[PDB]
Amino acid sequence: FACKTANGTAIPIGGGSANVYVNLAPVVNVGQNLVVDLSTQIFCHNDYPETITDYVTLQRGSAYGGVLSNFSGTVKYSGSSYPFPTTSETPRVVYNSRTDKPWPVALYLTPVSSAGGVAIKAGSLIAVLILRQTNNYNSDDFQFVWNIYANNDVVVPTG
Ligand SMILES: N#Cc1ccc(-c2ccc(O[C@H]3O[C@H](CO)[C@@H](O)[C@H](O)[C@@H]3O)c(Cl)c2)cc1
Repeated sequence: FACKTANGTAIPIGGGSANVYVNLAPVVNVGQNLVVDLSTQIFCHNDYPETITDYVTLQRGSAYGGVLSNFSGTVKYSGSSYPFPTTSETPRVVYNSRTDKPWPVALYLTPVSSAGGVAIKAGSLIAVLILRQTNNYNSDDFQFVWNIYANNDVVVPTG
């Protein structure tokens, strides 16, 4: 089991870390969601699906910078939504193919009532998402740590 990103980096068997750079909607209003879709950013596969089934959770999701300061919301993982920053580990998604499969994670971030102006700065760390991989074969339990950076400023209008 290993993963790759839309910015051309990787995390091998056994886990590790990578950086992910996301384009964000430049304007988000109070009462609306900024969507951060990681399913177009992070992809993984099973290295021996003939025998082994891989299990993958979102173990932890943490907010940073302008997201921590200026937003609240949820994370959608494989069709169900949970609070973000996270408060527990999600259920598992199965990986059972050598073909790349997206990691089905998206953040839905809504501005806090006091937010206004540049609420997320270009280049800044916005989140750290930990993917936990186990399997039905051995005792492997590996963390794939995804450091999520904004490529651009996000503004919350004062109207
Ligand atoms: N014959 C034969 C043969 C026996 C074992 C393996 C083999 C290949 C990869 C293996 O392990 C890697 O891939 C697994 C599947 O994604 C993951 O569950 C593991 O955590 C690890 O990343 C492990 Cl155990 C075993 C490949 C071929």
